[PDB]
Amino acid sequence: SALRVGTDGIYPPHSFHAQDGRGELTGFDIDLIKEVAHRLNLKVEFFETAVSGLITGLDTNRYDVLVNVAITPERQKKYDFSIPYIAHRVLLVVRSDQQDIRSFKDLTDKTVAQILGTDLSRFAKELKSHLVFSHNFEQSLQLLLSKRTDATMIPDIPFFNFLERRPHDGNLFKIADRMKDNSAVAFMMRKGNNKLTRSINEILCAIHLDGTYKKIFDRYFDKNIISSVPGCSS
Amino acid sequence: SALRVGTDGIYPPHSFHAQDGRGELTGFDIDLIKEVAHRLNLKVEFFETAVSGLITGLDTNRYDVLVNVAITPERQKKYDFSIPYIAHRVLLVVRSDQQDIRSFKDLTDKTVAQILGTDLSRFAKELKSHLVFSHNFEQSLQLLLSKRTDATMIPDIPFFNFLERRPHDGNLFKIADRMKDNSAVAFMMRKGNNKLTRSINEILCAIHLDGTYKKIFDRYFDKNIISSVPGCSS
Ligand SMILES: O=c1[nH]c2ccccc2n1C1CCN(CCCC(c2ccc(F)cc2)c2ccc(F)cc2)CC1
Ligand SMILES: O=c1[nH]c2ccccc2n1C1CCN(CCCC(c2ccc(F)cc2)c2ccc(F)cc2)CC1
Repeated sequence: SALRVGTDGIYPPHSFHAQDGRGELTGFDIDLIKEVAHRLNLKVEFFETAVSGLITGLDTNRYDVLVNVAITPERQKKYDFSIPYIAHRVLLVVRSDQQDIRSFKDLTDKTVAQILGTDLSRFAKELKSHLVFSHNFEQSLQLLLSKRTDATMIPDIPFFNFLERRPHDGNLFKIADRMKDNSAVAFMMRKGNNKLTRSINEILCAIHLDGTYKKIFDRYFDKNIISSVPGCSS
Repeated sequence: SALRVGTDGIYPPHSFHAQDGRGELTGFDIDLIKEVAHRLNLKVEFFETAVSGLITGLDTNRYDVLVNVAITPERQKKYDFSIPYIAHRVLLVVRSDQQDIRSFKDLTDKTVAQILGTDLSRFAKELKSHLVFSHNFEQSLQLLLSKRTDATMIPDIPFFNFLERRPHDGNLFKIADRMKDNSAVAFMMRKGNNKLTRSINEILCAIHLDGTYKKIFDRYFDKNIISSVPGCSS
């Protein structure tokens, strides 16, 4: 009788460990679901797995929520999302020196860092890019920096997180494209968790209504740069 | 076998009638659910009632969807919302001449136009305001203009709609307060329509992904002034 939350804890600021990776699990999503869990009156047990096994871990019932999941028609068929609680916009980031990559269409025939088992990996593959698989967003970016790849497609959130922690690197990159729309991020439960979904929804609304959402989002993102979703009424 | 959508058709640009109130039902929400309906492969039958009976009409099974419903904890207990498809921010509007209404707390002991049977009506009443009940947002505004009331709390959407249709009337007001957050607006179905909800959700995602949402929202609101929700991925 706890909320079994899957993550991979190497993705600041969503889900990372304090004290330079050595301490307790922390992050925007983590504090949120933990916050969610407390009001729902439930202990939380985490399970850190690699992203490539994340959804697996949910089909295979080894936990009940995933966090930081982009809403997708594909997933919306097979799963239940909570209400969106944050949004990302997907950037095509390159080295500032970069020349010929001006849109996603241009990723064909260039070398790209994407995280194996992610839609952006499947995208980069579709475009007939040359994939170099990273184990999270820090490495995706470090690979771009190390000339090992020419580009990566990464959300705004991790990528501006990176410009914070490592600010001298905030000049060594550039955004050469973003997606037309931004994308909703929601918790993801197996289909049928109808009951648990709505509770999450109610508590998220409470968390919005009483200032909590604002404290939590404020602890992690720059309000001028990352997009929140709408709040609740009453 | 059709999607029974309740509305009140005197609320531009959400749900109004073409040709100055003489023609077919039209509006942002209306086109959307109609659009939703077509993809879900369903005719749509409308039912115009007054706002005060709207939720009644849904408890009483005389229709299956309400549109332009603000999410609230209260309603989220008793109903199913779709994913949010737009947001409003609630303005405290007064005559430009006004001086002493600087916040919601200041509505106590002044005379307010709100629409009977609405949360904002219940708000104005709680604050110990002096209520003068309007039929819709146009009259609530016209009552403010006619000195019959000192203020109204109204969403941004209707109120900027009004400044559009009637630009000669659009300098004679001012915003003396808005709420902390903006609020999510969603379709509202009876509890249990679990299946229909998710479908609406899938189609809303499709409607986002392929530019539809953008055409529809563009026909009705100013993108710089009204808030959209986040889009979908893929
Ligand atoms: O549809 C999309 N457009 C995208 C544009 C950019 C990046 C991903 C994008 N996706 C999805 C790609 C795969 N994914 C798997 C779930 C894990 C989720 C997560 C993250 C951290 C955590 F702790 C627990 C669960 C996650 C989110 C972003 C990721 F890059 C990788 C994995 C969800 C998002
Ligand atoms: O939560 C909120 N904040 C508010 C600020 C002002 C007034 C009401 C506000 N309510 C609720 C109050 C009552 N109500 C019942 C249905 C009317 C609904 C509607 C309108 C037109 C239509 F065609 C179908 C259904 C509606 C939705 C948004 C509005 F701005 C006004 C009325 C739902 C929204």
